[PDB]
Amino acid sequence: MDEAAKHRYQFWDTQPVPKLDEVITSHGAIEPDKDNVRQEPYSLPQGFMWDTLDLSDAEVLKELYTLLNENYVEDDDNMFRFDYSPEFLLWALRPPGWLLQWHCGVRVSSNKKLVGFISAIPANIRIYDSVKKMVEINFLCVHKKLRSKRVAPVLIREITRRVNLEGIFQAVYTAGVVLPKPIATCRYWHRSLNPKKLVEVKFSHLSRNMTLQRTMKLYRLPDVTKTSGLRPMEPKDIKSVRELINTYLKQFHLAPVMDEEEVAHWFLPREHIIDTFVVESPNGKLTDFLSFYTLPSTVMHHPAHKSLKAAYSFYNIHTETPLLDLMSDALILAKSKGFDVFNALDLMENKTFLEKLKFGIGDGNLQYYLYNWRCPGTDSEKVGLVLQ
Ligand SMILES: CCCCCCCCCCCCCC(=O)CSCCNC(=O)CCNC(=O)[C@H](O)C(C)(C)COP(=O)(O)OP(=O)(O)OC[C@H]1O[C@@H](n2cnc3c(N)ncnc32)[C@H](O)[C@@H]1OP(=O)(O)O
Ligand SMILES: [Mg+2]
Repeated sequence: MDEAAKHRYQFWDTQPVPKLDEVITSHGAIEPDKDNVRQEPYSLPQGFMWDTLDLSDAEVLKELYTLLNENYVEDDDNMFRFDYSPEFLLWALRPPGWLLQWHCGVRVSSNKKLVGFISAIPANIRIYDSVKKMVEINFLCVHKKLRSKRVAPVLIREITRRVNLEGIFQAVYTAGVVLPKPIATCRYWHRSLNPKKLVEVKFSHLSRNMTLQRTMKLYRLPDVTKTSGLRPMEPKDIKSVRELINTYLKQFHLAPVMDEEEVAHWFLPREHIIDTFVVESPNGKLTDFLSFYTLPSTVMHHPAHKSLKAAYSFYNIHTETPLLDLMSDALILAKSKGFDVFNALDLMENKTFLEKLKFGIGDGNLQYYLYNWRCPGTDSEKVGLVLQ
């Protein structure tokens, strides 16, 4: 509530990362690669065990789903919780280069109840002039009952171990809370697509005084998209999408570098997981693409609705079409698919449209972090990486 004090990074102090608020003017690995690496798993509190989850096993996925449905990311006010679908999880956790030893679970020794999880997946990552093989870390989760018993540092050490085994010594990760040390701090913005449901669910916030009718009328969108050539992406586009994305991403201080197998993984439309629309220039050649992913949230304690449907801006590449025109079509497309809210961070060039497409700013930050790499902290606008 009010209770301002000062934190000691019991776990994070010990780790290869910069001290919170050291001034960094250098570029490089905080420590060199471990040429000899620990081969035995870290010790768990008694009653608990390591499991490598096989998500191909329908019952295991279902357990993982239920763990996260019930114990994953919640907002400040705790009226909302991420409801990552089982298939969304299959998409996010099994890109090209994925290894199963990187799907790390914690289970109750006796009744086998899944109570912990952390995941890693491979990616080539460009920090300023250095493109490094890293992993992206996601889905850290400890069961509500098990909170505050130092289990999160066990999973983090353990995943640090199984990744190090494989010759990776750098990683990237985001979190909504401050740790040592943010490269950058982004802010979520939200765009009402359906302001009535947003109001009844209490997600917004009618700006007193404002009628409902006037709100609905402000966020009014057309029913049909504007850009000539605009259509879903199909397999034949894979090659041109790659080229377009690796070129566009050059301008940003942080960005992945993707091959084609990765391009097909991340961008080919999958219903209720990922949408990608390409702009085909008047002949046949591709000049732009917008994309966005599907992530509903559980509305906790409410009578009317139990789920809020959100679109997350992913990567939007513009060469011919202006960006604000692309994003206007992204909004229209999301609206017409029954989403209630379009969400975007203020990274890349997104600041160039947020205010103009009537996004409003939202609570809390998203910090971006690197593991075992020092570099100065750049602005949101210079961040060209997006994680699920
Ligand atoms: C080269 C490969 C490298 C691989 C790994 C690289 C790094 C990967 C790092 C992972 C990146 C994940 C990316 C990602 O998944 C995206 S951010 C999503 C994180 N998950 C959630 O918010 C789920 C809801 N919360 C929880 O489940 C728990 O509260 C968690 C699991 C967060 C901690 O459960 P707990 O019961 O509340 O905590 P204790 O067991 O008592 O442990 C407390 C220690 O945990 C530190 N902590 C708290 N939140 C953290 C966070 N979000 N990152 C890192 N550390 C975090 C905390 O500062 C303290 O350390 P300190 O004493 O030093 O201050
Ligand atoms: Mg704990």
